[PDB]
Amino acid sequence: IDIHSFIATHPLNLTCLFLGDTNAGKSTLLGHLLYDLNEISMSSMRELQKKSSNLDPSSSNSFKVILDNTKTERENGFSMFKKVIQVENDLLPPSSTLTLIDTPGSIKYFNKETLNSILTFDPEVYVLVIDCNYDSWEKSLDGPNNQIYEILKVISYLNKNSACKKHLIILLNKADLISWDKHRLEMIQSELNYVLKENFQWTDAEFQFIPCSGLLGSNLNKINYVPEWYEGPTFFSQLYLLVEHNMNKIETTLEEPFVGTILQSSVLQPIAEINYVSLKVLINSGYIQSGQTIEIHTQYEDFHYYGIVSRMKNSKQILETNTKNNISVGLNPDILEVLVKIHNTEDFTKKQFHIRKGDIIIHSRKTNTLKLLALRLIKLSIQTHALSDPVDLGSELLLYHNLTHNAVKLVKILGTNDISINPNQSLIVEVEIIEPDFALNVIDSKYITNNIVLTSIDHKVIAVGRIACQ
Ligand SMILES: Nc1nc2c(ncn2[C@@H]2O[C@H](COP(=O)(O)OP(=O)(O)O)[C@@H](O)[C@H]2O)c(=O)[nH]1
Ligand SMILES: [Mg+2]
Repeated sequence: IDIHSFIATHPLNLTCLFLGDTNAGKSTLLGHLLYDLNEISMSSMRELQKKSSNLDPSSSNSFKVILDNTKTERENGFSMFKKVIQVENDLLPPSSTLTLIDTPGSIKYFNKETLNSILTFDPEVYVLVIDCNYDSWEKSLDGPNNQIYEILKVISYLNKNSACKKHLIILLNKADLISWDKHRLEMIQSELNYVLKENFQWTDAEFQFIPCSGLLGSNLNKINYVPEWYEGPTFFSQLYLLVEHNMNKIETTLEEPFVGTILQSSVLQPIAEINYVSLKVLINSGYIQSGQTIEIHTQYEDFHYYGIVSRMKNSKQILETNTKNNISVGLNPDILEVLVKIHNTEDFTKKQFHIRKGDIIIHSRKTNTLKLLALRLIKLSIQTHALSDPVDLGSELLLYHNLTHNAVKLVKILGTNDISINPNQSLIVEVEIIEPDFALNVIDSKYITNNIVLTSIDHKVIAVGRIACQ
């Protein structure tokens, strides 16, 4: 196989991450978009609807149940886990893929997954979904620490001074509940536009507003109606352009060292002298091909495993896909099932694998080698902005990095004798892991971002930054 040629025939991907409070209409809208993009067969729908007969009458609808596909989510009536859907069809630009990602707005689960989804997937586009119904909009803006502002406190400040520019779509959803109240939609747009510009430093070219109804599908593409006074674009038309302009992008895949994030892990049973581990892997950079030797580094201090890639398949997705056929090569940013073969050195019943979410996988460096750090004392290059109360030294914080979030202690504010972090500062800071026998896996490379977010124990954003390896 050419290998070099496989990278060429690979379609260029755009990732869209959906964010917003619970009941914003995210799951409904995203499922509806998938239907409009002909990713759901009428038969598939009705089979979903034949199951939905349970819900007549009910609050739920036919579109959200597409994404809320776990039994616990259907019973609870809201999303709990992030859903990743990769779309590739004739409605998109040729040689491209559109990755859509649903996230939970329910705060308990928002804190568990949504913040990490931003760091892990590193999306080109954010989609903020807002319920514009009467009273709902007003109730969702209590103080400077409301959930919507918390979202903006992250995505507004990630990768400042970056070459590639930011892209934000604000969806003014449930427009039908207000009958497209022109004065009200104008108000909400006015208010957000101000806060985005004045407080979060967004520029006109970096964001736009789109009123819509995910349930009715109004203004998603191409009483459902778009008022005569609306001159703006549809949601999908804008996604289409973003994908198109993302085509003209530099691909350094060949120069990139292979790095993967383990999203899920399962050891095949019964265990034996040689064991086989099934991994759901998000490729962060470079490329992986079956047969290659690899290293699996765990969150547990040290404790790395050597193995070989036995086979690779497409990840089990919400949309109907082929999980039977093997894949020759895995390329950034696709997600693959990876079966890893691992020889145990000693007794195999005493020693057992401790592979978990957030663990990483790289190509083998067994004897320009890839630099890898296992850090308990972590140096952070951060920048603060609006801050209610300064953060004094010795404070307990939560360090979000890639897929993991760990409690840390603030131990040193470098460059100054100050004993507290203050508003609007660019600081260098050291934090120390609290959890015993735990170490943060950090890859030192020009190709890896290592973005972080510091929050309080109450999950309120304090700062954004990067791991300072040097
Ligand atoms: N009237 C109206 N209701 C909606 C719309 N989108 C969602 N909903 C309702 O909002 C509730 C929660 O929607 P959901 O898709 O789960 O939003 P999520 O919680 O943010 O993921 C559901 O019971 C829907 O009936 C819309 O465009 N119009
Ligand atoms: Mg949802």
